[PDB]
Amino acid sequence: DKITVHFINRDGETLTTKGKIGDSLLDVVVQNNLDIDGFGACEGTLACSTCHLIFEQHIFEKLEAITDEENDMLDLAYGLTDRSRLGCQICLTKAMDNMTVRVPDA
Ligand code: FES
Repeated sequence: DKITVHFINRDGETLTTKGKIGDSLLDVVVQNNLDIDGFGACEGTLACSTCHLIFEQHIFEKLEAITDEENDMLDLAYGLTDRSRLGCQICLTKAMDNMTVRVPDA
């Protein structure tokens, strides 16, 4: 029960990494050590916005609940639209199965 993911970069933008349904925090990327130019700016615990990165709106948009409370760190994550969503505290999912993550560039 594993799930694949795609990581966007700058050179060829189109990384990737195999994950497991139920992964832990600050996982996946690091799990493989993907480029992830930044690798958990804060180191997690919420503080940065370069963790989850852009998330297929078909995954994020599928959430009718988000406010100053939910955001916490987001708020106006330079680049955030309707797909990205800071996590660094969420386990993998079937939705992310073959998802393309893109850093907002910070
Ligand atoms: S690494 Fe900084 S909030 Fe996730």
